[PDB]
Amino acid sequence: HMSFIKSQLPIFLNNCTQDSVINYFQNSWELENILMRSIIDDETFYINPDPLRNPLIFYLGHSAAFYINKLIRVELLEKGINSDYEILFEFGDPENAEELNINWPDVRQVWDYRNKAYEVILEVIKNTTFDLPIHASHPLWALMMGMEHQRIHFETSSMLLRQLPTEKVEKPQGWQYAPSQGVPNTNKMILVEGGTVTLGKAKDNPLYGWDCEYGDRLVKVDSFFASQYLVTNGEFLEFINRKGYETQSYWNEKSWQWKEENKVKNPKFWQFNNGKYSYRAMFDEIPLPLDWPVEVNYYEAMAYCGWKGKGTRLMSEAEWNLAAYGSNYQVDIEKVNDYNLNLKFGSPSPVGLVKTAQSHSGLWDLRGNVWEWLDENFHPLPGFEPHFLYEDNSAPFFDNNHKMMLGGAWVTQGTETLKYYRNWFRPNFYQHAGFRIVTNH
Ligand SMILES: CN(C)[C@@H](Cc1c[nH]cn1)C(=O)O
Ligand SMILES: [Cl-]
Ligand SMILES: [Fe+3]
Ligand code: NA
Repeated sequence: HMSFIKSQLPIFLNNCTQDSVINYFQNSWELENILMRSIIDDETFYINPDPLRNPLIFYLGHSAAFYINKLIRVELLEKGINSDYEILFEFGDPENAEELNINWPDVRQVWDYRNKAYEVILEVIKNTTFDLPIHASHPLWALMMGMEHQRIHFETSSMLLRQLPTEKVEKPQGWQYAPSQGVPNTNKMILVEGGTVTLGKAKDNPLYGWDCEYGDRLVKVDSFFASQYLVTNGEFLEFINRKGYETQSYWNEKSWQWKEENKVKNPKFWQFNNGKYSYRAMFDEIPLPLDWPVEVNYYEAMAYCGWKGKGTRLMSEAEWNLAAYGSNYQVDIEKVNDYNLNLKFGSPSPVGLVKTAQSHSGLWDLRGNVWEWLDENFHPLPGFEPHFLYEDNSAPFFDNNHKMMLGGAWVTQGTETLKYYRNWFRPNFYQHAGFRIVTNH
């Protein structure tokens, strides 16, 4: 599996020494540099490959600016590097390309700002006492935030690069896709015994987390059936061949309108040619990996559920937590090595290939491989409180227009690989995300 490109595991707040944080910081930055350096021509930075997101030049400077602004806010920095850039590269969620649709700086100028910002932050780390443990009311929380924010944008930007033509990107040395064993095994429904789970994260938990992660909610989860694997490309191919995209009964009025307006006939990263479907990995087009989890948005996942019928649905946040972590929990960061997470592979993996990736529930790849959609409107947990460093992180998206996803993907790094991270997206948006199907009986 992908070894030459290595991502350092997250660190508990009680072990965030200066040395370890220096290493984690350097790894966070170098990884984004590798991805950004995969764009061959600088003119390509002014393309917005995703019609719902900004140009790539924005994301070149966004992670660096975020560091500086948060450090300034906690007064670990007395001044920034470029106030204009710190404004331009700050504001990052439209429902249409029209809504989404400024004079951007040159590519060299943004790289220069990145380089200056890196050295500035490194000096802050080398000249600040790391009095253990770090915590939410500690100024260094701003640094923890920036490093996790940079790693999140490694993922979001990977999606942008995937939407660029293959001829405009260059695969980094060591990038390695998972294998394909061909046709997938049978996807059996597994009974997940009912139980009670506690959602949320305590304020004194020794791990960095975003505001929406914190709170406390007990939820009694009734037993339910779930597919042992995420729905595979092969399984979704059947849905297509049975006219899944052409039968309104499987969709709803909102989802059908999306599909028609975007003239969708297949998942975003499939392409039909010569009687066969090709599939777009990060940097190359390859024969469709039939045993990999299918990558779809929420509308498409629900259309598949509609074709399956019989009340087929998606899990709730509580249902996923029960299946993944049970009713018990002390996080063991080393367990991230047991799942397709943290760049073990540079791609999705065949369901069940990572033999260490079966949860005690019997379900495979609940953690890792690809994010999995949930029928759960993004919402606060009892006890939620915005953090002064980033009050608009999650609160504006408690609007019943965002569905959640959990577990992490092959590209996911940092604290986002662990139990408490809560993810969300508009249901039409594409990520490294798939789904599994659920029935109550
Ligand atoms: C979690 N996710 C929906 C955010 C993560 C993020 C990026 N920058 C700030 N928050 C986004 O992609 O907008
Ligand atoms: Cl764990
Ligand atoms: Fe951001
Ligand atoms: Na998953």
